[PDB]
Amino acid sequence: AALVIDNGSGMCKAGFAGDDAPRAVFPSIVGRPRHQGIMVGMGQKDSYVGDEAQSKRGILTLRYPIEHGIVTNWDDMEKIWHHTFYNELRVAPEEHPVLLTEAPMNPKSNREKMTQIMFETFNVPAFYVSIQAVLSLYSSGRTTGIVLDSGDGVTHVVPIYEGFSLPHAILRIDLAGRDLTDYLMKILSERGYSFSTTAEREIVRDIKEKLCYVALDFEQEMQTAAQSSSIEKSYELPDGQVITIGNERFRAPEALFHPSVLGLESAGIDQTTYNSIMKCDVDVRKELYGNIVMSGGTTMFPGIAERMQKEITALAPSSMKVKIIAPPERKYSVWIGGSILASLTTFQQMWISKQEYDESGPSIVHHKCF
Amino acid sequence: AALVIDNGSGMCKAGFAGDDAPRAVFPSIVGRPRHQGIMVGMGQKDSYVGDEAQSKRGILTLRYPIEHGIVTNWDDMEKIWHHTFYNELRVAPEEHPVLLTEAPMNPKSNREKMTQIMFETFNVPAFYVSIQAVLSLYSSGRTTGIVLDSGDGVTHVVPIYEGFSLPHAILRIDLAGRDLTDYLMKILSERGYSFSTTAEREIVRDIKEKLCYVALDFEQEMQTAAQSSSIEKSYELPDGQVITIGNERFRAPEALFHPSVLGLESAGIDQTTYNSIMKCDVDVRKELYGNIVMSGGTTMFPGIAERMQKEITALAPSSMKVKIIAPPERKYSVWIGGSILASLTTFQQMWISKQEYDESGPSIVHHKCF
Amino acid sequence: AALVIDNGSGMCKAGFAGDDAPRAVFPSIVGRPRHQGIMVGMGQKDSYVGDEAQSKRGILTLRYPIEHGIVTNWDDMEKIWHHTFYNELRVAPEEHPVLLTEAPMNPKSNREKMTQIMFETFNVPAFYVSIQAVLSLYSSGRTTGIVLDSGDGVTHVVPIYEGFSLPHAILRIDLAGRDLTDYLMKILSERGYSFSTTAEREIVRDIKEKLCYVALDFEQEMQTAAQSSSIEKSYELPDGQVITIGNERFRAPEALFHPSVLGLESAGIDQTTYNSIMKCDVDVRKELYGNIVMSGGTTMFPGIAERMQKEITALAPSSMKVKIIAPPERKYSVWIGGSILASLTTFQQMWISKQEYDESGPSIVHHKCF
Amino acid sequence: AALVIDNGSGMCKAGFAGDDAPRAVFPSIVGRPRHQGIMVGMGQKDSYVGDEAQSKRGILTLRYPIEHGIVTNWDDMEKIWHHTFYNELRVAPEEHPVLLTEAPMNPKSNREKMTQIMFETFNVPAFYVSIQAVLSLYSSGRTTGIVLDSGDGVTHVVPIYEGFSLPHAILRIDLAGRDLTDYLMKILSERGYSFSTTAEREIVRDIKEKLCYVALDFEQEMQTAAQSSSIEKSYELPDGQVITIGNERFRAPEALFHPSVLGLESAGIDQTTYNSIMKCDVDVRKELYGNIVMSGGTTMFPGIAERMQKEITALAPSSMKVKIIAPPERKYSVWIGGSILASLTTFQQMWISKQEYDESGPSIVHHKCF
Amino acid sequence: AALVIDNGSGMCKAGFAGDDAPRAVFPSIVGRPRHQGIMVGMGQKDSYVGDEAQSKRGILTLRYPIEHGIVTNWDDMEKIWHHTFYNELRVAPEEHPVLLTEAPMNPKSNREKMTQIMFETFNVPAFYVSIQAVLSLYSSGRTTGIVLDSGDGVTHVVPIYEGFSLPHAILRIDLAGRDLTDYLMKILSERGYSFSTTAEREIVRDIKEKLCYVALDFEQEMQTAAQSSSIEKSYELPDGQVITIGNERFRAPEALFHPSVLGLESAGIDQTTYNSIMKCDVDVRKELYGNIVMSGGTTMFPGIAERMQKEITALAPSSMKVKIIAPPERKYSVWIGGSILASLTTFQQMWISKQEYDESGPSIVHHKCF
Ligand SMILES: Nc1ncnc2c1ncn2[C@@H]1O[C@H](COP(=O)(O)OP(=O)(O)O)[C@@H](O)[C@H]1O
Ligand SMILES: Nc1ncnc2c1ncn2[C@@H]1O[C@H](COP(=O)(O)OP(=O)(O)O)[C@@H](O)[C@H]1O
Ligand SMILES: Nc1ncnc2c1ncn2[C@@H]1O[C@H](COP(=O)(O)OP(=O)(O)O)[C@@H](O)[C@H]1O
Ligand SMILES: Nc1ncnc2c1ncn2[C@@H]1O[C@H](COP(=O)(O)OP(=O)(O)O)[C@@H](O)[C@H]1O
Ligand SMILES: Nc1ncnc2c1ncn2[C@@H]1O[C@H](COP(=O)(O)OP(=O)(O)O)[C@@H](O)[C@H]1O
Ligand SMILES: [Mg+2]
Ligand SMILES: [Mg+2]
Ligand SMILES: [Mg+2]
Ligand SMILES: [Mg+2]
Ligand SMILES: [Mg+2]
Repeated sequence: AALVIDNGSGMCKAGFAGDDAPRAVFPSIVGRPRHQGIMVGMGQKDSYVGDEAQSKRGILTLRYPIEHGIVTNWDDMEKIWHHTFYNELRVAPEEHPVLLTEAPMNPKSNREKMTQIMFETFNVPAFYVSIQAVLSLYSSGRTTGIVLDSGDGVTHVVPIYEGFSLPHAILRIDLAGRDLTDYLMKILSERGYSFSTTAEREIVRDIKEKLCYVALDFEQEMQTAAQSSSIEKSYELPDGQVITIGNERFRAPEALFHPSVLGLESAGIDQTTYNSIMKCDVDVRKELYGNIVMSGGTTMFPGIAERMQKEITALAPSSMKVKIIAPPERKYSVWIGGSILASLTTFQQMWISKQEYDESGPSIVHHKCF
Repeated sequence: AALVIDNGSGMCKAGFAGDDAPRAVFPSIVGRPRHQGIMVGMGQKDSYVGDEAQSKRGILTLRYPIEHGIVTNWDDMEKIWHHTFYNELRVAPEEHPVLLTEAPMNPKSNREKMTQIMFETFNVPAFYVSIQAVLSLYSSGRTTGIVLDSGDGVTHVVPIYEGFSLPHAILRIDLAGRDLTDYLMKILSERGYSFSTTAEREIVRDIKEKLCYVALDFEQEMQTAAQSSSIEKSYELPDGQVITIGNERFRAPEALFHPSVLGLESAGIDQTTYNSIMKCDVDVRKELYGNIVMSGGTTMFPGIAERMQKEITALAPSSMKVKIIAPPERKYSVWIGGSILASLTTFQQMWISKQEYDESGPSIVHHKCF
Repeated sequence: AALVIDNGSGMCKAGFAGDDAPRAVFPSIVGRPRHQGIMVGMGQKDSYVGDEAQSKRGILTLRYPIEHGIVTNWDDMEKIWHHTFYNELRVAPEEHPVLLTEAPMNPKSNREKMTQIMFETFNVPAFYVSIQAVLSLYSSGRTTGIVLDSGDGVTHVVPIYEGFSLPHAILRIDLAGRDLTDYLMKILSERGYSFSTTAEREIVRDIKEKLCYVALDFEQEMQTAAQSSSIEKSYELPDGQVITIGNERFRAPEALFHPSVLGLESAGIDQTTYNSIMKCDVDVRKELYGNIVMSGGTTMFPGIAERMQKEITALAPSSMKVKIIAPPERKYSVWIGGSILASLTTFQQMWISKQEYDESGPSIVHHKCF
Repeated sequence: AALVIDNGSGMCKAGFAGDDAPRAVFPSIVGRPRHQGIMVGMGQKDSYVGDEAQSKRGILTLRYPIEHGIVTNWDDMEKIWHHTFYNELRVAPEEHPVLLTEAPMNPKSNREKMTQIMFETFNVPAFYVSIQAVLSLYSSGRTTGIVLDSGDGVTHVVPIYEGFSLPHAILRIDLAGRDLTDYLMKILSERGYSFSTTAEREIVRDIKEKLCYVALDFEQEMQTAAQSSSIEKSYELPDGQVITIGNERFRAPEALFHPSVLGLESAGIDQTTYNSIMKCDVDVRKELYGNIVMSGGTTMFPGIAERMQKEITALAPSSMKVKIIAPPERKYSVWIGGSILASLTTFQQMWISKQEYDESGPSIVHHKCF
Repeated sequence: AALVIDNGSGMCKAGFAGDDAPRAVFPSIVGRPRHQGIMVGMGQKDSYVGDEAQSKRGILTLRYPIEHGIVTNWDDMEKIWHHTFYNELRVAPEEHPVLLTEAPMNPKSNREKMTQIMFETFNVPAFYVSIQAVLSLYSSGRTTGIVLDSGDGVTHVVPIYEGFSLPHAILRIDLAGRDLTDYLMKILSERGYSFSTTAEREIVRDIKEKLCYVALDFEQEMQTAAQSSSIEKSYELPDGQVITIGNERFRAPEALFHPSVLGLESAGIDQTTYNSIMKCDVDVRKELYGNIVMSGGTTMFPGIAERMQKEITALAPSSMKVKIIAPPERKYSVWIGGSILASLTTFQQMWISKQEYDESGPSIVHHKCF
């Protein structure tokens, strides 16, 4: 069989080909201790990975090796892969093909270096890399859709029509879960809660996951928060402090629809989606207003689908039906689709073999991968 | 029995001999995908034909293999025939004679190549090809008429008198449905609607079919459109956009009567018809002002017959009666007449047999076919 | 001196009396622009004449004011005369007698109107009009002949015997250069070359002039064209396209001998000539089988004389000699003869003077002119 | 005198009639600040125009009021005109006629609204609007040509023959400088350089202007870029970052010849030009393969002329000469020609006067302007 | 006139609007006696403020009511304001508008409570509060800059561009003068000097002010201190003890550039400044590397500017000029700028009036103040 690794910008997910769910999902982070090892009797490591780092954020600088889908630190990413199969899946990469995923329009050098590492370091027998949105559409089993994939680091919109690309109408924006988390720390300081540190960054991430929700109508929610306290429920920090969060619960997610709050000129997910559809030919807009496929954990916000419906129906022409496809598996939809793709026997001829790499080195990829 | 295929420049029509209506009518188009097959799991074809292409114009370059009655792309025309009987009618061409149709004064090489293909590729047992206008007159069951056949690609006028040709007074003009569609796109851009693409070309075709009508008096209609909005009704594009079309509804069809708007020097259908009649002998002009037979879908414009009446009565001498024969079956009148002709037992001796082709090859046709 | 103007149906030719060759020869055409004058800074005219029109056929409707020897458009013919002397010869018509020419059996009204215009508009001091064939026989200096004059618009046969008319045996047929050109466009479309327009009409005229030749034996030529490619040489259109012309080179001229290809019942030039001779008295047929005088540019076809010889010797009785007089000056033979006639001092008493016109108006001509 | 304003889709150009060069050339853009005015003591404006906006793109949403030659935002266009004469030229529009320019086949409503504004708002005494290509041909002083005008927003091909329009063979495509700039941002992200924002859009425009060149042979250039680094020179962003650009330098301009890279079906400039010429009559194709007139800043790419020569000579028939007229003044060729036209005394009768507007309102224009 | 009070986290500064220098500058501290009043005849107070407290630190718990820019003890802050105008300036707050200052991103509740107190307690007629960095930039009279304001309690970086905020790129860190003082006590204990108490805290503050300097190169200074004694000069405690301070003189200030010594993850002032600039748009980074404005007494360290230059030039791209604006008035630059702002007549419409407060209470401020 083959390995499937999404290389998630925020949470790496890996598992065997043909498996319906990923077996290893963990933060794609590394931890470099801040402090001296004065308890000499303790056995220690120079660095930690994933959950091991998450054990003890208070002593670590957490660093994400992927920023906005770009590998910024190959040294650490190597560890992430190494840990993923040698320690967590406990799999020999030398014995199984592995399929990776990358955001569209990503830097060509990043892809080359990725494959160079994977062949020369982990000595994979075969390799492939694919666009995440494609895979997430595989998971739906659809022929057509426009994939509003919004991972931790990147939100990218890909229209697809019965398996033909529409490369001229891809949209990509940097606005993603990480920017939302930074914004949340920025506003949540409004109440006094500091959260200066990268550890508190990792806590405010959890506050986002658990308490934030998408406002169906921002103004209405603001009004009712100005009048009603029922919105301003509460969360407990690891120290036991109890914090409360009112309008902030939905103000932050609202940024997805009004990025200008962050200073980003690019419009929200809804507007970008509409614009992308418009950039496609009139013929396909018929079907691409249907089959809007949400994907990624950034789409896991409660009420996101409803807001998308509202917005797009307002933007889209009259007499045009909108259908937001919002499966429950959104967090995994990419990995599942990669599993399906790798399982296809027809696809088995697509893998870049160690032979082809030896024939052509890291620049082979552009001739093979989609 | 024998097959009857009109080989329509815009919509191929085929069916069994003796059938009163064609069973397969479809656009004579092929589709070559513009884009990469990134959804590798989708089963796909290198090209599409007819309705299959029409499913998904947004991803295809639509190409008509017949331009102005000339086969410009034998590679695709072969597919059109192949699809017509092997896939749609689901008929063995090896077992049934097939009767084709061609515009008059057409290039001799096109006819030769046509028969060469049909004998050598599809191995038809017997073959014949006839002038479309003749067949359309058969469908009327008349002995005499002047056939103002106006297909998608060609408009050609043939006077016929009790089954004798009048080859000296045939007229042919390139002005046809396709030119009208191009003109419509040209003017309809006046309002902003772009329709640059071959897909939008295929939409504007439908706008023509559904909304355009022939002005009984162009100036009057222009005036009332300048004063009355009741003319400027509306159509819905596949994306759901709603467009409105005023004087353009009848300005475009008017080109049939004033081709100079397109820059073509040749006069309109009415003038050409009159001129052709005049080129016949005085004896037959008596009857050829009667029995004017409209044919082809280009003649399906509402009010066309009335305008023809008006114009010809104005051009024709006094005391001369004009009678525009305008059956409801105009779109099919050629194919129906071919069906009748093939059904005639007397005609069964006219077919060019596989024997005669083997005796004489592709140049046999000139000695046989009318 | 006097002006001599042949008023050629296809190429007007004019010059001074006593001159051995015409000084102005140009197409008898006018050009009415098809299109708007958007380049406002260009100085322009509402219409063009002759070579000025020929400069820019692509923007003009070329119209011949003379059809089959009948002035169909006096408005334009007036321009042709006006241009001829006021602009090209740069001669005052008010100061010089002018001699015109007309086909025999031509409409009496055309002759009346011609002289009415010439006296009332251009105020010529003196006027005469003569039959073209007569003049062409003058140019030969013969006393007897049968003149097979074949201009652009009309072919007319006049037997003449020592200066006595034989009005009972004149033959006239519409078959002429223009009909040949139309036929050539008709057949040459066989290969694909469209030539729909009046401009392409004027190009196909040149194709006729340069490549066509008369078949000594049509069947033999057809056979050898079916076997030999050496016939099918080639011509270059003004756009630079290169066309080839095989049997068409001689098929078209053959129409002169078998007009039935065009549907005209009247027999060919040879048959008509023979018939006319037969309609003369037995006495003169002795000499009229000799002194057959070719004339007009339609007779400029290579090998025409040989074919005439063959045909007439086959039709004519045995022991009868045939002699086709085929000078090199055929294109001009009418005008030259008119020059000679006008130069004759004896003829100076024949001119219709401005005095006689004032005495009797346009109907004087029938009492004077031959 | 009269004002001449090209109303450039990307750079408005204005100056006095009879001037050989425009005095005001500036981006046709407006700037709406993104951020609060916290430095209350600073005197500020609600919006900025042209160079004032360009001073400080980092705080502005740059918006072009003209998209593909269509005024999309009359509110801002009004400012552009207002600034042009009241602030930059410092001219009273109430006292000088002004001549505008518009792309051919443009929406009729846009032209009406344009003149309505100019008469009712700026109270011009006289007005005219003309097709840009015409003017650019004036600047050449030619009688004939085919104008491959390629502005920022629109590329449109107009054949012209001695001042007669050929409206039947105009071609227009949306592919222009702006699309090229978007494509450049799209590909240049290949290296990592983000350029998400409208400000970075305006920087990448400069990268295009300064570093891009047209490949004489795309494949050869690609090969040598794959082998040679000498192509991949470098540019400095305003922040001082230094970027390098290899094959991208010529890949982007190549889109002009292969728009399919952008997904546009319409062929390149060369193909469109050839097709347009072919759509003209055979007569004029002789001269329109000569006198191909380049125009617009999109044509300023180095080596564009050579590529055009190569392509057209390959497409055009043999024995046909091609002559790409490539003056150095291309950026201004429209405005200069408008200056010439307005200077013509003969043209002084063409202006639409405030009187005629009062007589007939905004719909007068269609009866007057070309 | 209006009062200007900076509400300095470490030294409150107050004076009249339009004054070039603050008239009252004093520690923002209160003193609560530790001990019984056994000398009953002495007249005494329950608490002391500012300099009165500083008279007799040995008997007082010094408490700063502002911690890291947050009012932690409203009871004492009220006294600070009360003393400031009723006792030191000897001004009626009921009669003069007062302008306060606050750090950016500060808790919204603190601002509300501030204005509530100032209106309800001191009954100010008018009120405004502004960001300190803005004011400090006013004092420079610049349109653009990035303000590295480092007060006693907070260091906060604000980029400003021609009076538009860049709220997305503000940085704030807790590292300030107070943390430096704590660190100094921590290290200076290395030599034996205890300084446990809040009084000795207030002495070590003076040691910092008088002896510490910023190392241009920490390693070099460490080396030379390891070799040279000339660094280790000396200070006299109030008791007359004489202490010496070597590498400690510059080790402590170095923390500003390497906060990790204190365990703070956030990078130094230089790194934060660079990062903030980077978070601004490329357009403005051109000018924000210039016009770096130092502010606050924490910036008064000798050689700080040089180190900033060095660091930023090393971090900033090549060919980018850096200009550290380091006026001599740094301690007062905020207050002076507030004076200027209040003096502006245009600003007089910005004050929140007692009327508006009565209309809207403490929550008015968010709608008014920047
Ligand atoms: N409950 C949640 N609600 C909203 N966003 C979430 C939630 N859980 C995770 N995310 C966001 O999205 C990421 C996980 O989703 P995923 O789509 O798999 O992207 P990635 O694989 O790049 O992390 C996060 O790390 C976080 O920013
Ligand atoms: N409702 C309609 N009104 C006018 N023209 C039509 C209509 N439907 C089809 N046509 C035109 O004529 C064609 C169909 O008619 P037909 O006479 O069978 O010719 P062909 O077989 O060459 O298409 C078209 O493809 C179109 O140009
Ligand atoms: N080389 C040629 N070969 C055959 N026919 C020609 C040639 N040149 C001209 N003609 C034909 O005859 C005309 C010129 O000859 P001409 O006898 O003077 O008659 P007209 O004066 O009526 O034109 C033409 O315009 C053309 O139809
Ligand atoms: N050096 C250059 N090379 C290529 N294209 C350019 C250059 N300078 C400007 N352009 C392009 O063309 C425009 C300027 O040329 P112009 O023909 O006057 O059209 P417009 O007036 O509509 O801007 C641009 O704004 C840009 O897209
Ligand atoms: N000479 C000095 N060198 C370095 N820091 C100083 C000096 N004097 C005062 N400071 C520091 O900064 C403060 C005074 O500066 P200021 O910028 O006005 O901030 P604040 O108003 O919050 O005190 C102090 O109380 C102290 O931490
Ligand atoms: Mg993922
Ligand atoms: Mg048909
Ligand atoms: Mg003649
Ligand atoms: Mg321009
Ligand atoms: Mg301060």
